[PDB]
Amino acid sequence: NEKWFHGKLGAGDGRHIAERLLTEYCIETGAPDGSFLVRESETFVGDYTLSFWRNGKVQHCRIHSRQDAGTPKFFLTDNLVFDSLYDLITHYQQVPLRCNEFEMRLSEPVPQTNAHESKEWYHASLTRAQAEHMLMRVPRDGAFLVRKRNEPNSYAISFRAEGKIKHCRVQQEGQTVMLGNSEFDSLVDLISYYEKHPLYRKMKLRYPINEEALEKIGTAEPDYGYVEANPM
Repeated sequence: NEKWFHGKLGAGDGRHIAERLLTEYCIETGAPDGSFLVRESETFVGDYTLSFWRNGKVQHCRIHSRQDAGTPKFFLTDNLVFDSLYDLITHYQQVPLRCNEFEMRLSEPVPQTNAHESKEWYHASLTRAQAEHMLMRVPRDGAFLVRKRNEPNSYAISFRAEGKIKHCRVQQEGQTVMLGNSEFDSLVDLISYYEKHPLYRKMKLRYPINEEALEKIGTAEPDYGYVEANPM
């Protein structure tokens, strides 16, 4: 499901963010040479760049994108042309890339750590009091949100459990997120697990809260009523 596709990386700092992302994944996990990602190009409108690992250095290759006869054509060199980025990546995963100086096959994909950012339950800027206030407006067990904390790589799941509002501390520790001692690959994956399994005393993550969700359910400032999550 396009794990290696990162889209736009802020602005056209995108090259440096790619490099950072790759150095982080490759050094923490001990990834092989050829570990990569695809993102939008900084210099070439409508093209992409394939950024990959080479023993501490990262190589950038332009993936030219044509619309010829209303049929997208992604390619690295005029000689070999593809129909999808999946085919190109999957082909260069098997056949080695020719880059003049060296040759290299694409290895493992470097995944995004920030898919949570677009999710409805995610607030990049919400104090604990602001989470509590919004959670008081939803008198429902299972109502939740994920809020970013002031420190980098630190979050909280703020939820309504048995009428009270409690808070769980989540920590991004490199390429995984930690909830106490429980480890997940991402904040997204943690939330999916806790939508199916109880986060705190038989309470699952049921209703994601934001301003739109409040217009639907939500009331007008009612009920004036950190915690350990369930392991596994």
